[PDB]
Amino acid sequence: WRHACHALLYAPDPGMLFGRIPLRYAILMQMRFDGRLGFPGGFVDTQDRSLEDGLNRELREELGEAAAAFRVERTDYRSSHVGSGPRVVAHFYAKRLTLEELLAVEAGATRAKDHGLEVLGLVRVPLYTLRDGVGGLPTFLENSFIGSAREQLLEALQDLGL
Amino acid sequence: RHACHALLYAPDPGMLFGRIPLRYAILMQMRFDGRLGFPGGFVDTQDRSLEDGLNRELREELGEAAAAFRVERTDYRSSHVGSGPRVVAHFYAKRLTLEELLAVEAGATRAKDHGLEVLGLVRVPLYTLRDGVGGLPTFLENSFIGSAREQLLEALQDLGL
Ligand SMILES: Cc1cc2nc3c(=O)[nH]c(=O)nc-3n(C[C@H](O)[C@H](O)[C@H](O)COP(=O)(O)OP(=O)(O)OC[C@H]3O[C@@H](n4cnc5c(N)ncnc54)[C@H](O)[C@@H]3O)c2cc1C
Ligand SMILES: Nc1ncnc2c1ncn2[C@@H]1O[C@H](COP(=O)(O)O)[C@@H](O)[C@H]1O
Ligand SMILES: [Mn+2]
Ligand SMILES: [Mn+2]
Ligand SMILES: [Mn+2]
Ligand SMILES: [Mn+2]
Repeated sequence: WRHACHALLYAPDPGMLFGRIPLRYAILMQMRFDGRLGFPGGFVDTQDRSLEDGLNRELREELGEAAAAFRVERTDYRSSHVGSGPRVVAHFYAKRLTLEELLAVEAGATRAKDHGLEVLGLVRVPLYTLRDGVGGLPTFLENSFIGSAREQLLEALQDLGL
Repeated sequence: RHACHALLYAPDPGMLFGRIPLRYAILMQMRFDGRLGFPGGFVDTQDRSLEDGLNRELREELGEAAAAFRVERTDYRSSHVGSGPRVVAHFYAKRLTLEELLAVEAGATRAKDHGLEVLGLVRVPLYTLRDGVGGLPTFLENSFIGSAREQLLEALQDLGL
């Protein structure tokens, strides 16, 4: 029928926000064209050869030529949530990159086919909670998310410690 | 103590999905605190003008692309005080070319604050989808810092919608 694939792209960061709050990882979510946060990717169309073939296709389109300097494999797979109402099964993948690899995506993402149409920009995910106990991750989640993207995210943070 | 933030925007001829007109590209950013806000920060002692600490904080946050244009008093829009923090927040709107803006977006990843104070830049969606909730109505649901949303919502009426 209609399968959709989206990727979390994550690179470990030794950097320290304010020089004391440790970042731990760079994680890329995108601001979509509906004003909801989510992940790179989307529909697997009819003449795609595999789930994963179709994903790397959408990463290129949404992220740019730099997304092509790696490939999400079957092995990067995490989950599949069935969207019942809009009859669509939605597959998730998490790809470990170098911070050099992940920065090359962000720097190239403004030349992406879909930059400034489907993809309004890329945002890193703040993992820290700030002293006030609310600024950071807790607030980041208060934002608006398309379909299961908040679950996907929280499962990814969970799965790998956090 | 005073703060300054800029709205940067460009005539965008583009059509989303080849029909929906984008009108203007408008830069906001995803902040270190997980809120949407505008590039800028606290002005201090040596900054001769409000515009000096502003343009200075745009250099830090948007990279050496904002060293092409300069915001001045002519761009001023509002001063909203935040009672609790005691601070007076000042707002501007700077008109650029789509090419000037693309060049900020593209450059902002080599800025001092990329992956620290600044988590990413987003274009605001000025349109509304057929469900009448997709786009701006949905966008404004997001978290924003202090008077960030009011500033946006006031500039849009004053030119952009
Ligand atoms: C001319 C034209 C007009 C269009 N008008 C509209 C419109 O008005 N409204 C509209 O919604 N779409 C519209 N689209 C289609 C749009 O480009 C999307 O492909 C479509 O809305 C469904 O995909 P998506 O935006 O949800 O994200 P896609 O990346 O295309 O993903 C497809 C599916 O995955 C889901 N999804 C998206 N991001 C995530 C994520 N991070 N995690 C999990 N699941 C995710 C979506 O809910 C959808 O079910 C239009 C397309 C064209 C060509
Ligand atoms: N976009 C914004 N609009 C208005 N006030 C803001 C905005 N971003 C931050 N602030 C506030 O202005 C001060 C300076 O913020 P900052 O730029 O993060 O140093 C803080 O007291 C914030 O509460
Ligand atoms: Mn798509
Ligand atoms: Mn997509
Ligand atoms: Mn789940
Ligand atoms: Mn600032």
